[PDB]
Amino acid sequence: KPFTLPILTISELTNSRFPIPIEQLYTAPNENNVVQCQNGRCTLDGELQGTTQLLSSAVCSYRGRTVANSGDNWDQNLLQLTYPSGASYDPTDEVPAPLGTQDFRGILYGVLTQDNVSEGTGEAKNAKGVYISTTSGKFTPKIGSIGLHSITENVHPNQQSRFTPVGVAQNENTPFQQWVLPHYAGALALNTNLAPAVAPTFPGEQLLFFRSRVPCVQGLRGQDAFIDCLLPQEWVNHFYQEAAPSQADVALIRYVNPDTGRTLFEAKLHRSGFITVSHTGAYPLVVPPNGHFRFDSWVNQFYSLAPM
Amino acid sequence: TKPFTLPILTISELTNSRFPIPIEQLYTAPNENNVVQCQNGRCTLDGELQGTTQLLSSAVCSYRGRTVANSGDNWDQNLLQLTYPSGASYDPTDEVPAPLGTQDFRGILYGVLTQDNVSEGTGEAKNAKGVYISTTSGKFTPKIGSIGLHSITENVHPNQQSRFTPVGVAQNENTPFQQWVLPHYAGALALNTNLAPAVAPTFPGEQLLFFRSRVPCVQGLRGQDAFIDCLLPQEWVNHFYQEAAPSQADVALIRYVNPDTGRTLFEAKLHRSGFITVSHTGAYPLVVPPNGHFRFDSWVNQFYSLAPMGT
Repeated sequence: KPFTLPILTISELTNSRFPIPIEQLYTAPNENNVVQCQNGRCTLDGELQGTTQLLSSAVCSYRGRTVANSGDNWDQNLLQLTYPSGASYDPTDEVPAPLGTQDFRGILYGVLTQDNVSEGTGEAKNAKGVYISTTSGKFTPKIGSIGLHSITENVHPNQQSRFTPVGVAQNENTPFQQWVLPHYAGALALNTNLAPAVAPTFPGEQLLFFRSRVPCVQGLRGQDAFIDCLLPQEWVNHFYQEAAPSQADVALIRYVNPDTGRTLFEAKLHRSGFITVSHTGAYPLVVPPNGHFRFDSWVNQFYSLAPM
Repeated sequence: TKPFTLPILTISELTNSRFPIPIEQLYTAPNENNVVQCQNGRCTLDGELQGTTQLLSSAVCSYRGRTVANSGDNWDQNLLQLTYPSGASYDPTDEVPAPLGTQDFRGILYGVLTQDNVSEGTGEAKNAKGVYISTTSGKFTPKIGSIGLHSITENVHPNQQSRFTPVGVAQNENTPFQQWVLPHYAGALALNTNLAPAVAPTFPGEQLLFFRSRVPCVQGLRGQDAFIDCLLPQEWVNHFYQEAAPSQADVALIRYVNPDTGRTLFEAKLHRSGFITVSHTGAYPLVVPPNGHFRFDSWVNQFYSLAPMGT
């Protein structure tokens, strides 16, 4: 089977690390960042890695049964997890955490829904705003449990519950750090089964990211909470479907404008599932709204890209 | 010609095209008094999107735009002046029922509005505003470019770029959730336009097969499920869009196969307009093996008699 990319414009792509559209392509040097996100990880021949699964609707979502955590002034309840599919989760599963688990340090914000309540109970009484913080000693998804900090109304214990992600938050002592992995089993345990860290090795090259702005419900005034993924969800899903054998270490890809039939820039798509471009410095790319990446040809790691 | 194909995905690898949550089960039932005319998850087998259908799950029942104050109103205290959910500017003269992804059911949609970021010291989730978007409000006019926001938790700022992220539905004392009743997209101002057509299983012994999810319900339906049923999962819509394989007949025969046994569990008709029928009578939730999936078999005569779906 020949390798292909889906034909999708920038506005037709979903971030693989949070359920929101891709807004731009962005390149920057790694500097002191370890680029080792666990969602949106997939090889060109269709092998999913890290905590990656197929559904955008499962990314940073959680499902399970609540249990009371009385006396704890942050996490008043815990969530006993399953997979987002509803299937049973066990810590012995060869994954860093249940598939779709957040892969950034900090506070994830969203809404927990539980047992339905009568109409007369009031407006959105089965909707509880919650913070899921990785700096909490209760953030241990690998061992099947996470802490829920309710903002207003009490979360009920012993109810089948779904967490729907909305954005991130930054409070006075919990910075949002997109390139720092959570301790999936808590601070006393090492992470397991990780998709590897990625970096450019060819001189003059940098990683290219698919960038989104994630809503931020507390903090980052006059700033944007960026979440940067290595592959859009659509690319992950396409490689998984196709499972086309990789013919070389690198797929040469070009961003084309079908309205003009011209190539705007080119990039190297590595077999392990990330992109490099020829550029030095932090830079937001100008892409035409109707443009798209296309597979050009198989090359090796030594291919010298036209400066972008 | 280019062969028609389905993506190879199990029941737990499918997304509802009418609400951004996974498909939970396959479900068949007679239409009865329901008019099946949903506007999200509508696509022909040869890849023509219809109604309010677009490609992103993150856009389904999502809204974007700018808030305006709506004074003197205890229900909609603010309005949202809409763009497309992509952020592209919206023109009411666009040949759409409403901006792509607009809710396609009557009742209350609940979610969170997020706006300009606030300082850390402002407090917890202060830039997260719980809102009801009701279709029975006279302010529900997405075709015209504006919808009403009913605040429940936290104050909505007027005059700010805003995103609405859907969480679930709600039913209050006088607003039932009716998944098969289309909203008035232009409220009281104009008749609905540009609609994807209604669907009915006219064939003897056949019923629609739905991709079913339970939508979270934040008010009402105690001891009941808020179901949202779609005609195609989002991944099928997107596949047909990508492939654009020419339809060779009115009906494609499809089979639900277990790869582990090789056996066909049941067969179904996948109609060129983008919906499925099965040979069964009565409301029935299907039990499929976790590893099973639909596959395209062949183009068949329009009068092809399906092997009974069975239980």
